[PDB]
Order: sequence, then C-alpha cells, then structure tokens
Amino acid sequence: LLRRPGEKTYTQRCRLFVGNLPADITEDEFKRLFAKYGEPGEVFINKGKGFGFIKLESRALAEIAKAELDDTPMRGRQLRVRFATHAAALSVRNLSPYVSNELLEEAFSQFGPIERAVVIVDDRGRSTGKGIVEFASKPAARKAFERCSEGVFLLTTTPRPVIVEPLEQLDDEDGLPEKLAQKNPMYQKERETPPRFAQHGTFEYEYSQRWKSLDEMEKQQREQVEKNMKDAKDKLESEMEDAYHEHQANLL
Amino acid sequence: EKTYTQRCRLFVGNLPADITEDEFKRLFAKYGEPGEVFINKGKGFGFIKLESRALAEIAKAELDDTPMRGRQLRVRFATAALSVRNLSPYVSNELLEEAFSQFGPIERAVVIVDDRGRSTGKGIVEFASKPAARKAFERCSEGVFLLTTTPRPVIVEPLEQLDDEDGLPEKLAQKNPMYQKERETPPRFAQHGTFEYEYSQRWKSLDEMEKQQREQVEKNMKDAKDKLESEMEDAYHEHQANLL
Ligand SMILES: [Zn+2]
Repeated sequence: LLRRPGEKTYTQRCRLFVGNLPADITEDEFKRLFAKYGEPGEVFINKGKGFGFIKLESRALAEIAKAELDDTPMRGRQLRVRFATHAAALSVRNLSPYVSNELLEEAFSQFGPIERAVVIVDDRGRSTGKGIVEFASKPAARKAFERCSEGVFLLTTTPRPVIVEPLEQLDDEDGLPEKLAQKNPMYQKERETPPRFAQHGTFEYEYSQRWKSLDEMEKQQREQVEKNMKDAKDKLESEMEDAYHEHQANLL
Repeated sequence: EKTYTQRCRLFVGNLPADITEDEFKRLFAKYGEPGEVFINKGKGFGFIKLESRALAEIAKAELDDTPMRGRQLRVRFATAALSVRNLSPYVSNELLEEAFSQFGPIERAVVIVDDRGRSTGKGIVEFASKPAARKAFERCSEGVFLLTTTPRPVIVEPLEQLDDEDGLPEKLAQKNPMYQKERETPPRFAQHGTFEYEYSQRWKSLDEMEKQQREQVEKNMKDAKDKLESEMEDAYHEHQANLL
C-alpha cells in the first residue's frame, strides 16, 4: 500500500466473489478473512444466500487473496473464492491495428469514469481488431454502448466505426465437473461406451463422416459470406469516396 | 495433486544483465522448492516451475513489476492447446481429460460453461507440448473420435493464444507511416452528412447483414445436421449386405 499500483485502485478487476459462507457470517468476520490484504474496499454480503464480494486495493492483492483463500475452511465449509465477473464491461471490434490500449481508454473515457481498456493481441503482439473496455459504473458502460450503437464513433483517421457489444463472459475456469454431470439420468447410458475411434463400416463412423462433411461445408459457406461481405464493404467504400469526391476539389 | 506442471511455470523478463542462477532462485525462495530453472541470458529472461498453480499465481502477483537492480521485472505465466467442439452436454472436464490423455500428458481439460453452469458444447484441452497437441489434432481430424454412446464426432481445432492482459501498449506500437497516418485524426463521433459518417453507417448495415447471413448459414446447416440421423438410419447397410 506504500506506492500506488498504477492509475486506478479498488477497481472491478480487484473484486472477489466469495461463496459458501456460513449462515451466521458477519461483516467483521468477512473483513477479518481479508485483513492481511490491506485496507478493504467496498464489501457486499448476501448473508441469506451465503456469498459476498470484496474489493481489494490492487489486482495483485486480489490474485494473492484468491490463491490463498480459495478452498479453505470456515466453520465446516470450504470457501469458494473467485474473481467477480466484470459488471460494467464491453467488447469492442472493428478496431484499426494502430489503436493502442491507451488510445482506446482515452477515447472511451468520454462516456464516464473508466477502469481499463485493452486491445486484444495475437501471439505476435499484433492487434486482433478487438478490445475490451471496463468502466467504473454500469451507467457509463450503458451510455458507451448506446451512443456507439446509435452514432458513428471513430478512433483514428481511416473511418472504421467501433462496434460495441456485450462482453461474452463464459466460464473456462471451473467448467462442468463430474459431480454435476453425474446428476443426469441419460448420463449412465452415455458413459456406457468409452471414448473411441469409430471404425470403417460402422453406422457411427458413417454418420460421423457425413456430419463432418456438413461441418466442413458450413465452414466453407461461413468463410464465403465473410468474403462476399468484404467485397460489398470494399465496393461501398469506393462508391462513397466517389460520391463525396474524396480525392477531388469541388464546391458542392 | 500433480506438482511442477507447465501451469506452474513462470517467465521472468527484464532480469539484470549480470543475473546468476543462484540469484534467480533466491528471488523465488519464499515459494518453496524450485523446479526446473532455465536462464536465456541472451534475451535477459528466465523460467521457473513452482510446486503448485497457487504458488505460481502468488509469486507472479508479488514479483511482477518489482525492482531488480534497476529495472522492473516482468513476471508472466509461461506460454499446446486445442479448441474442442460438438461436445454432448454430458461431457464433463474429467471425461475430456480421460479421453484426450491417450495423445499425450494433459495440462488441463475443461468444458466451457455459461453463467448457469450449462455446457456450451465447447471445451479446451491443453497438452504439455506442441507435438502431443499436433498428434491429438491429426488423429481427431483424420479419424472419428467419439466420447460417449451417442455418436458426436469431436471437432478439434488448434487454439490460438490471445493476450487480453498486456494487449497493445502505446510504447510497443511501431511508429511507422501507417501509425502516423492513423494517429493524425483523434477519437470523435462523425457528423451526419460527412463521408466518414455516411460511409460508416452504411458499413454498419453491411456488417449487421454479414452477421445475419452467417447465422442463416449456421441455422440451415444445423437443420441438415439434425435430419442426418434419420436419413442415415434409413439408408445404412453393411458392406456384405448387397453382393453379387
Ligand atoms: Zn468400405
């Protein structure tokens, strides 16, 4: 806590979700659970449903608390500690490859207080044309979402409207454990045949080979649509440049 | 359970030019017994495997961006993954692990779920090395790999690793002629009646149309895929069924 971790502290990236809390949990007890991770930020406890949230000062402190407190006992119950899913986050796409984390953040700060913006890069450190914008409040995210949908928001010279969408937040951490899968009645009949390579001549081999052929055809039709629409977007660009005499002087 | 795995491996960048192996280990002594250590002195970075994922996460959070004889260390998880789809909603993380383990050691196998904990029909399988992941991909592409009784071929694709943490920092952006051209005009809302507005709004319409057309392709092929079971049941015959 001596030196600031950066520009913003106690952000939603610093928020932890804590599940399986005992029924008699108190705010003091919950705060004491996190006492070694510095001064607590906002605390929200759902005593009736056994869960709470806490904001720590930095992402590193939340990472340590999560690693140290996850799956530890509290009065006969194993606490479940996880990063709280971001409640005020947006997906952005159609970005120029020359938009940086800082340009995206500066650009989106006009909609309200911003925590972070990032341009998603591939293994080479090159822009994928997609990014993430994390706001300090849900209204700021709603306004960014509405305004960029209704208007044309441009970040650089080349006119590329930023396309703002809800951020897909899927669980690739816990997934579907065997404990829940077992609760299904058709599960027993499903696990009856072990993983295998289907063999030539069998119905399952023939069905699977035809299925794969349809999937390959679907991939080819999807890639074609992309190409077809890439050409319509290039033709639109050319017609509009001519309509607006983009390379030429003209009074009207 | 399984200790010193590839998920326990940390990359440490911005090491002082005169770093030694004993100095590098001492940096991580807080986190128990070190596993395999390697220092690429040429590029000023090193690797270390710690006992557990929890310990590697703590060491990354405590050591990242901390001074070491003049520079700030860059600590990251060390960067062999396959995307798997067409999974039954019955396939669990454990079944996925059991099944793909025949191709090589499994770092992690997870079924991707939604906020209700429902299978998306997609998963991720991470192997300890690139040849094991290639082996799994080749075998599942060529052959028909099945996980359960109901025949659903697992569709395996190599998972491109994307970075949503470091991203594209302004300092790292190459300041070439395209960067200069792009940065000439600042962020703005375009004005109605300008080329940049009128073109962009019509582009949005084509972009929305592309998404609709993509969705229709998926819907039309989902229908073809669903009818396939009944068509195949009607037409299937064994190799010896009709011989002269
Ligand atoms: Zn044959």
